[PDB]
Parts: sequence; structure tokens; C-alpha cells
Amino acid sequence: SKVVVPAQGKKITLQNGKLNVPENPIIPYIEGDGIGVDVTPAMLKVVDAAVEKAYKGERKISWMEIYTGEKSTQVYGQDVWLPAETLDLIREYRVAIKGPLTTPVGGGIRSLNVALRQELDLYICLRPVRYYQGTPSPVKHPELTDMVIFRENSEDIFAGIEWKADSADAEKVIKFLREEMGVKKIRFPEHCGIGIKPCSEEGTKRLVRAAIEYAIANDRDSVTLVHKGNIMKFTEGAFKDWGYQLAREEFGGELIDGGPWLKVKNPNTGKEIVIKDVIADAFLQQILLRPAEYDVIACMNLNGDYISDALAAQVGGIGIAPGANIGDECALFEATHGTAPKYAGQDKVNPGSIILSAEMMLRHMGWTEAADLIVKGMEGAINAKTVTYDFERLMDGAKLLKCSEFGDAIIENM
Amino acid sequence: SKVVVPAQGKKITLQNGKLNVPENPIIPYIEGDGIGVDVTPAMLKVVDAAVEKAYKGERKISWMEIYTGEKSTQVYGQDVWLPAETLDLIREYRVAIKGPLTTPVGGGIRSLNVALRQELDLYICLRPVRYYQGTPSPVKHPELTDMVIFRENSEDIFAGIEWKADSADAEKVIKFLREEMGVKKIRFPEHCGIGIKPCSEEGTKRLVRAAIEYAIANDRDSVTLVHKGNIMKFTEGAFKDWGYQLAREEFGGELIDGGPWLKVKNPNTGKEIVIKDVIADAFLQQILLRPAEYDVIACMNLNGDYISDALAAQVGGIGIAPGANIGDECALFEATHGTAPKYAGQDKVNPGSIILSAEMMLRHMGWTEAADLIVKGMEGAINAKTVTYDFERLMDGAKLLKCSEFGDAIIENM
Repeated sequence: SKVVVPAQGKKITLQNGKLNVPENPIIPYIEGDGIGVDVTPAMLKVVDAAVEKAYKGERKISWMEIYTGEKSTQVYGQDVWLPAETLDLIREYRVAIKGPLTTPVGGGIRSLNVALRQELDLYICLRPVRYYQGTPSPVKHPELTDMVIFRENSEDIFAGIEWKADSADAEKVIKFLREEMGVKKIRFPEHCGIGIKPCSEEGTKRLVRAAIEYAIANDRDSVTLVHKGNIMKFTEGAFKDWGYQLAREEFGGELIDGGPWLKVKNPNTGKEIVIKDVIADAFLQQILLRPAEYDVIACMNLNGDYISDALAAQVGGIGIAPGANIGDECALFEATHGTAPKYAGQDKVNPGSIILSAEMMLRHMGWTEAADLIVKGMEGAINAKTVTYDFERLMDGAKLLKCSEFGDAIIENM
Repeated sequence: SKVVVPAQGKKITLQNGKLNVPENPIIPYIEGDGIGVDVTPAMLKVVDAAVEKAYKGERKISWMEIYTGEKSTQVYGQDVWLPAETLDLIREYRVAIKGPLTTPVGGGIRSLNVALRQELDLYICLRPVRYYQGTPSPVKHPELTDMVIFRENSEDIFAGIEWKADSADAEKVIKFLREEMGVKKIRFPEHCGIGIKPCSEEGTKRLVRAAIEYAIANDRDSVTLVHKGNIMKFTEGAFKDWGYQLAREEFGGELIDGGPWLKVKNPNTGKEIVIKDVIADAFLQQILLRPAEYDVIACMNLNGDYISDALAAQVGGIGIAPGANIGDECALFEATHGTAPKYAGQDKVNPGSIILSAEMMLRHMGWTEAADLIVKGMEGAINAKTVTYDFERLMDGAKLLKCSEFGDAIIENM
């Protein structure tokens, strides 16, 4: 039923991992709710301008609006938050980009952000954090952070397997645990909520295969597995040991003096790449105290939420962190931040997050030149101290811009 | 069998929450492994000196060494890491203090740190983080952090309920989940590890009763419940709702304009105390960006590990964060940091962590005057720029001290 597909426009296809991208591709976008209505028109305007500039008119994206969240009940009936159509269309057109979504409390509907991250088996959440020169940071040295986070998106506590305290189904499970498994370490059995965290060999090896093939393709110095595997041994600890098994078995890892750390040679370059582990709690400290030691980070779903959002804040970026969820059959690039409805409609928020998830969308397609021009413009707009609420509420001798006008500032700087 | 109890010395007793503390109490201490051998002699020397100074000889602690960890196999037989005796002695003498412990990989023994935190039902892990003036920090403004963390220590994923991938007992559990509970959200059932996170009404209400009675006793401004309850609804989300139920039902909380936040009046002072919630991932950002908004933090076991260790690093404190595990029948104060055996025996590490878990031990006993003198000396030693490896490897125009000599510096400053 009612979504409008373009006339001038052809669709992206696959041919084993490598995808065939037309001169005139159809790219789906979901507006987002709240500030989605402000930031998405600006993201469309600078991507279009960056491809006019780089390819001098040969290439053009035909943009196709698809629906999720609030904006979808308005179009299809107040109870459908996620239309099956949207799922069949990202799988078919292969790359899409979304603005913020937040899910309603009241219907026992789970994070829409996360129902898509998994109904489409988009198992890699990739969030790069670098310092853009000139951003207000709270830390003294934010320039040392050039990290790339690879977060497992189909597992962990984040999958949604849990039952309400005192419910039918939850008591059955505690009877099963005390009686048939011989478990005495639940301090209080009565009026207790239980949740399940799973971690599989297959599930973690495809995230670490993905993170190490990225270290190779991009001349990167280290791959740090972070985990709290000293207390959660068979989930998170199984993840560091399966992650090191895979760098031995598929990549020819060798030891560094007496372990535990391994060496991988970069086939294309000859630099030695390091495969190390740091307990997740000690890692939260090591990112503030010693950030140049780490580059690519691989980890399970919950820790990656945490490290991204902690690193993003440290470099000045809550409002500008990019994000992609990449799978085997398709990818979805998104704004990382909330919906923020207090400020929606009145054009003020920073659109950098969704614009930089678009630089990412563009180099995924292999339109590196348009991607590199969007990061030239963002680097300039910011250096020109010509900026938006969030960066001016914190900076001296800067000029204040609306969301519209900041997009224009990025174009002006290409 | 062989632990030596002192002749001059009487023991602490209880009388409903309030404990009767002698002039000459027996306090157990566990040396710790690794740097435990360096830092514990210095902690004994400054506590003894602070009670000579404050009470001009009337009071004296009779110190009694008890055994856990490495140092216990040396004394009782290479397989006993935790002698039941140690458990019966902290319950009997009621307060003890320990240096670092790390558990052996190889016997399927769980964190000793954590077997004591729970076989003694020490459900409050309390870790205060303030900035000591003069400490090297990585953040621009570390002085804004004056926070007190209340971490639930008997539950969460941290309890140890999990089974190895492909094991007998783990397959039984996945058959039970797929077949009898109708669960289809385990992406890969085969070669999967499962873990259990529980959260009870009783378990969380005694941690939030404890954290709010601390806000009252200490003129404190906010109580922030942190949680990832937007994705883990029936564990972590049950925790924010049970925590707000308890501030209504036992403390007379009222609403702040339209929710969700509540107000509690301080009976002894009349200041209004705030009861707020922040999603745990957004909180990791808010501690760097906006730290003056938060004061007392309450949260489940895993997030509290994380927030303590993240806050401690931000204020310059990895090596000096204090810690107490407090229960209904007893309390154990500890060093927060690792064993660090590369540097053990050669007197160089910073003993501030275990010395400040001792200031805490002392005001728990109601010897506030000795406690206040230890924080005067630490404030001075540090201001005098007369300090140890970790603070000199990072500071200009400072004098370097051994662990021994830094204790002496704290005494000199009282």
C-alpha cells in the first residue's frame, strides 16, 4: 500500500559482498521523529550538494521516504509502529538512512531502534569516534581519540528475553532453575525479574571477522576485545577466547612474547596488527587516561552502547557521533542521538550526527569522493567557528547558526 | 586452627544498627596479594598515628591478620583460597579491611573479591568519588565531581549463574527456553553460552533504602537511579520503578511538576532532596559533560562497577579510590585496585586507596576525628607535591616518594 517509488532511479544490487551501485540509485530515508524533521532536510541538502560538486552532475540520488515510528502511525493507523513494508524495502534497496526514533511506553513494544538493528540481522553496529579539530570537549586531550567501535548487535542482554516480576511465566523459570538446575545463588527468589544474556561462537566470530577485515582494509594499528570476562566467564569470557581463536585459525595470528596478546601481519602493507584484551571496567578508565593505545574496539551489545556513548561525549560529540548497522544483505546508517521533542520544529539542533552517518553511507557505496567532501565541509564549518546551539552554549567568539544554515555552512566549505 | 587473636583487645558488638565500639577494638585486616604487601604496612602506620594524634593515646586498635587469596594457600594448603574461618571472623568482629585480591584462572573459582562481597551478604558497595585538589586529572574540571556511588552487590549478572557453551547443563536450558517458554530471539542456539541476570523487589529496595538514608544523614542534594531500563525493562526497569515506589511509600516523596522526578524533604534540615533517573548510557556522557548535577548515585552491580571506575579515572583517582562493602551484620573496606605483581615488594605504588578505605572504616566506627585527620594529611601530602610513581609519572616540579615515605608524608600533614 502507500509508499511512492521514483521514476528516474535504478536500484543497488549485490554480486558477492561487493554491491553494484548505479549512477542514479534509489536510497530510502526514514525521517525520524522529533528533531528528525529538522535534521533530515539538511542531510538531504548537503548529500545532494556533495554529489553535484564531486561528480559535476553525472551522479544523482533519487530519495525515497519510508516510514517508522511516530510518523508511521500518521500514515498507516495509530497501532503500526513498524510496517513490514519498511523491512522488505531496506533488504531490497540495500542501504537506507534514518533519523531518531523512540519507541512508546505503554504497549510493551521494544526499542524500534533495536527491532530493526535485529529483524534485518544487522549484526555490526559501527560507530567511529575521532576528534573534529575545534569541537568543545571536556577532556584535556581529545585529539588522541581516533577509535572505531565494532559492537555486536544481535545478542547479549540486549535481545529482549526476560519476564516481569511475579508473572506466571517468570515463576516457572525460577522453579526450573532452583529445582532442575541446582541453583542457589539467587539471593531473593520471590518478586524477582530474570533476564537472559546469550553469546554464541557463530555470533561473536562474525563480529570479530568483520572487525579484523576492517583493521586490514584501513591500515589500522590495534584490535582490542573488551569484555567483563573475569566475572562473566561463559558469555563475555567466551567472547575473548573465541575472538582470539578466530585470529589464530582464520588470520594466522602468532604470539607476542608470552601472551595473551597475538600478532597478525597486514597482507597489503606488512605492518604487524595487535590483538589485545582489556577488562571492560578497566577500559572505561583507559579511554580517558591512555587513548592513543587503542584504535579499533570489538565488543558485545551492551558494552558497545556504553563505550560509544562514553567516547562520543569525551571528544565533544554527543550530538555529532555517526552510526551504521551493517549486515550481510543490507545496511542502515542512523543518527545516534535522541528524538529530543522539546526543540523539534524550530530548526536549532546539530545535524552533524545524521550528516556524518551519511559520509559513512557514501563511502560504503564507494563514492569516496563525496564522502571526503562532506568531511571537508564539516571540518571547515566548525573551524570557521560558525556553528549551532550546542556547540555555541560552550564556545567563545563564534557565530550562531540554525540547523538549515549549518548545512549551508558545510556546503560553503567544500 | 592457626590465626592469632590479641590479648590486650576487646570486640565491637551490635545494639540495633548502632554498634558499640571499644576504646581498644580488634580490627581484622587481610594483607592482600601483590602490592598488598606494600600498601597494607603503610595503611597500618597512618591509622595508628591518626589515632595517637586525635585521642592522645586513649584509643588504640589491636590489629589481627586474617587470610585470603594467595597468602592463604601459603598458610593453609595450596587449594584453600577462602578459608571458612575468615568468613566467621568478619561477622564476629564486625569490620575488617583488605588489600587487593585476584583470583586464580584454572580452578573455576569465582572472584574472591566478589565471593566475600556476597557470602557475607554485604549488599551495598559504597565508593565515594571526590576530587582531591592537586591530583592530575585528564578532564578540564575534575572539581565538579563530588559523587557517592551506591552499587547493589548481591544481584545482577554479577551473581555467577551461567553455563559453558556446548555443555550438558547449558543445552538443557536452551531446550527449556525454545520449547517450554516459546523463545525465538536467540539468534544462534548452537554453541551458545547463557547467563542469568536477576533483580528482586527486596534486593533493590534495601539498596535504595540504604542510599536515601545516606542522602539524609549527609545533607546531600540528589539521588540518581541509573539504569538501562529502556531495553532491559523487567530487571533494570523494575529497579527504577521499585526505587521510586520506595521513595513514595517509605519516604513521602511528592511529584516535581509532571514527573517522573520526585521530592523528599530532609527531616533534619528542610532542604528538598531530588529522586531522578538517567538511562545508564546517557549517564556515562553526563558525568563528563555535566557533573555538578549529580551527587549520590544508586544502581545495580554491573553499572556501578563501571561508573565508579569511570568516575575514579576522570578525577585522577584509579589508584586512590576508596571502597566499602556494607551489610546488616558487618562491613569490609577494601582497596579498589588490582594486585599489580610487576611492582610488588619494591615499595612504589600509591597506598591512597587502602588508606582512604580506612578513613571510611574509621567514620563507620564513629571515630570521625581520626577519619578527618587522615583526609587532612592526604590533602596536604598531595598539595605539598610530595608524592608517589603514579602521580609523579604525570606532574611537574614534584618530589618522588616511596610507598613508606608517602605514608609518612600523610602523618607529617596532620
